Amino acid sequence: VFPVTLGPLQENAYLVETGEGPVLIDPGDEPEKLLALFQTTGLIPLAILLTHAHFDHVGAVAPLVEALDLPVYLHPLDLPLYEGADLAARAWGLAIPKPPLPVRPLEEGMRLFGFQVLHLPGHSPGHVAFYDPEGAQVFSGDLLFRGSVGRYDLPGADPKALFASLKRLLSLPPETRVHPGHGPGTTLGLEARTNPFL
Ligand SMILES: [Fe+3]
Ligand SMILES: [Fe+3]
Repeated sequence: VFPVTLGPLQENAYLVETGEGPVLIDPGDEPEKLLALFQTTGLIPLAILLTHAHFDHVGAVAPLVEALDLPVYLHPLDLPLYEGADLAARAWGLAIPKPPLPVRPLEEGMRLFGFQVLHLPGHSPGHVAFYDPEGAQVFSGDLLFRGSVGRYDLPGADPKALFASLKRLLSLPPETRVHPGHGPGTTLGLEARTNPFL
């Protein structure tokens, strides 16, 4: 697990090692920091996985793809966002290289790279979580934070959605390690009793 923090908004990209080996979750920005991270790691990612298509999570995809021809997995419901992520970036006074097409569709119940894909909308229409039971953990993007939860006013978000989606998450192993797209890690158990959103 190569937690690594990219981009002006400090998002949390992850290199994970599975049975089928290395994958990269949410290459947010700073390819070089990412490309150079591989220089040393030795582990090159067999595929880029996206929890959602928000610009702060997909800003490095273009570069990485044009350098290692990795396929890009994303839930189809986020395509529209994904395709418009670069303009979204400019709403923050920032800028990303428009994410490349095509992409391979993610899907509820789908198994890949040891992970078990859960569709958990709310923060966005195509937001998913990557559950690693062999890892005892979960890469849940902007869904769950240490003491907070994903925004629900960004275009495409929905509180009621985010809420049913969270309740789902919070019914897995309390001891499950949360790997969020921003800030310190945590656990479903910890958040259950501490988070002001629960
Ligand atoms: Fe987000
Ligand atoms: Fe984010």
